[PDB]
Amino acid sequence: STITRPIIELSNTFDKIAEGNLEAEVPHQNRADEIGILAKSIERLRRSLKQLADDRTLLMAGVSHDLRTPLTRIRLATEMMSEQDGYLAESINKDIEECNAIIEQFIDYLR
Amino acid sequence: STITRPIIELSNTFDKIAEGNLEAEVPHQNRADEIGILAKSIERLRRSLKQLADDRTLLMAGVSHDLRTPLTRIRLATEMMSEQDGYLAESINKDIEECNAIIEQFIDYLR
Repeated sequence: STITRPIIELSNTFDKIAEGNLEAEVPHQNRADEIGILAKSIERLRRSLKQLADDRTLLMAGVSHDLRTPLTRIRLATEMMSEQDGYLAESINKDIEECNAIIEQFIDYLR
Repeated sequence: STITRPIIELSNTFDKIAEGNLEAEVPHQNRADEIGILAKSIERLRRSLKQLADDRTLLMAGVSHDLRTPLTRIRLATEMMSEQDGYLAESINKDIEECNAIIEQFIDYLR
C-alpha cells in the first residue's frame, strides 16, 4: 500500500491546485528521496499561484482609485451649470452612474 | 538511468508552469503506468491555466466596451452647451480623456 499511498496523495494535491485552493497542504514535503523533491516542486507551484492572486488584487485597487478622480471631477463641474442647460447636466450625471456600475461589476466578478 | 529520466523531466515541466509558460509540452503523456497518470495530472493543471488566461482576455474586452458607452455620451452632450458655460464643458472633456487613459494603462500592463 505504501507504493500506492504517495501517488494517490499527489493526485489529490493536483485537484486542489486546479480548483484555485491555495489553503490545502502538500504531503511528503519532508521526504528526502525523489518523492520528497517532487512534492517540493508542487509546493513551489502552489506558492507562485497565491502570489499572483495577491498581485492581481493590488492592481485592481489601484485602477479603481485612479478612475475615482475623473468621476468626481465631472460631478463637481456639472453641479455649477446654469438652469437653461439642466437637461444636459442630468444626462452627464446618468453617464457617470453607468461608468461606476461597470467598474463595480468587474470587482464583483473577480470577487 | 531510466528511473532518473522521468523525475528530471517532470521537474523541468514544473518550472515551466511556475514561470507562466503555457507553451511548454508535458512529457510521458502517453504512458500507461502510474507515471503516465501523474503526467496527465500535470497536463490538466497546465490546461486550466491557459483557459483562465483566455477567459480573462474576453472579460477585459467586455469591460472596455461597456465603459465606451458613458464616455461617448458625455462628449456628445457637452458639445451642445451654451457658450456662457464653455469652461465647464471643457473641464468635463478633459476628465473623460483621463478616464480613457486609465483603462488603456490597465490593458497595456496585462498586454
